[PDB]
Amino acid sequence: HMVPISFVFNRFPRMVRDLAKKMNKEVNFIMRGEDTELDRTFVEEIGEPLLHLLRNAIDHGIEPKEERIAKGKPPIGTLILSARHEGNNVVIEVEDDGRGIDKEKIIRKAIEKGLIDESKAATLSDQEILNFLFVPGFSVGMDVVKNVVESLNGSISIESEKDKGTKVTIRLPLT
Amino acid sequence: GSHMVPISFVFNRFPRMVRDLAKKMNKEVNFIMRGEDTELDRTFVEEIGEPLLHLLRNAIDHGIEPKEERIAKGKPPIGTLILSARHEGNNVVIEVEDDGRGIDKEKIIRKAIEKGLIDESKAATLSDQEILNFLFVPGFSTKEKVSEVSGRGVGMDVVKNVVESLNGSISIESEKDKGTKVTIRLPLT
Ligand SMILES: Nc1ncnc2c1ncn2[C@@H]1O[C@H](COP(=O)(O)OP(=O)(O)CP(=O)(O)O)[C@@H](O)[C@H]1O
Ligand SMILES: Nc1ncnc2c1ncn2[C@@H]1O[C@H](COP(=O)(O)OP(=O)(O)O)[C@@H](O)[C@H]1O
Ligand SMILES: [Mg+2]
Repeated sequence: HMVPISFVFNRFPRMVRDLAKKMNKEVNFIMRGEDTELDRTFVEEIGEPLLHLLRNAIDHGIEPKEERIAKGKPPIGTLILSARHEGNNVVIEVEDDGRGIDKEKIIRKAIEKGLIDESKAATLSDQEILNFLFVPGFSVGMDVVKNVVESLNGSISIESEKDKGTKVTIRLPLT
Repeated sequence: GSHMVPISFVFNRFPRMVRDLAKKMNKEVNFIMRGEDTELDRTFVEEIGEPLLHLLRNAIDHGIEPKEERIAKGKPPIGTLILSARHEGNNVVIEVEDDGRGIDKEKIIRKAIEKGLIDESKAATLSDQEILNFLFVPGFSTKEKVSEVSGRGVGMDVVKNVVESLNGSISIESEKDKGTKVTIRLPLT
């Protein structure tokens, strides 16, 4: 019993538009693969997680116009929400060309939270740093996003580089 | 003085060792060492030798395929094994890379399912890193149980634990039939 992911994606253009206006951000929102089908029981559950990722992109990712110009970047930020099938799973991606997740900030927070000390933090790989955002209570919150995705028997990944932006990938079972 | 030494202090004995293991395992290997002058804490150098040997043996044994197998695959008859060290920020990064058969990801997934760590639906959504990370989970692999029969730690256990005792980190990257790359990051200190 599947339905097009458009049942999830449809309310986003409006919400992204309002969030950007409200945060004085200029964002061009692009949705791809809205016809991609997924279990209808996933529809309600996955909406909240995706909205949070979109909000993070507009809030923490896309920089104010003045800052983007200072970086030699396109004046308007780009936010892409896509869906597609990859074998036996539905792949959903949220990608922005914003400032990227501040990895030093994450390390500092992890240390203060008592999750690691200075010594071990110094050698963490970029991916190991980003994964701290998945720890329950670290942060709503990427930790809750990961938990909900997991409750759907899915998986989540994060990719982010300074000034390039951030891409969050969610994989849900194709059942 | 400074308690620092070029990593060559340990790298130096590998060329001959690799040459030997290569023939003892009946294989032809193109062994490349890079950045042997990279300096790091002497304690790290004295401790990292065991782990590196474990990774090199893994590459020659489980990775690089016999001449006959590589030709059948469409790869050069001789495999390549690269051991390098370099400075990166305030860390020293050591890599062991081969162009062998690669980690059997489907085998890991099937084992994870058999052990009940995940079901078929979840297995289908796992990312490459999540799959490979199972190699660092204690009590996972069956061979781990094999090596432990002799009262000794298995390769991944020894490598991971020795590295962590130095406050270092370790990651594994691998693609189907395209090889394996193990990266170790150690502090400068
Ligand atoms: N470079 C590489 N290429 C392909 N497979 C590799 C590899 N390094 C490790 N592996 C695989 O991962 C599994 C475990 O390696 P690990 O070093 O823990 O155990 P081991 O089976 O080699 C026995 P021991 O380490 O005690 O000799 C291996 O058995 C092999 O299948
Ligand atoms: N798209 C993004 N671009 C830049 N930074 C991000 C992005 N998404 C998340 N972050 C960073 O990761 C940290 C956590 O995100 P999250 O767990 O969602 O928490 P929150 O909105 O409550 O701070 C954030 O505090 C922010 O610094
Ligand atoms: Mg081994």
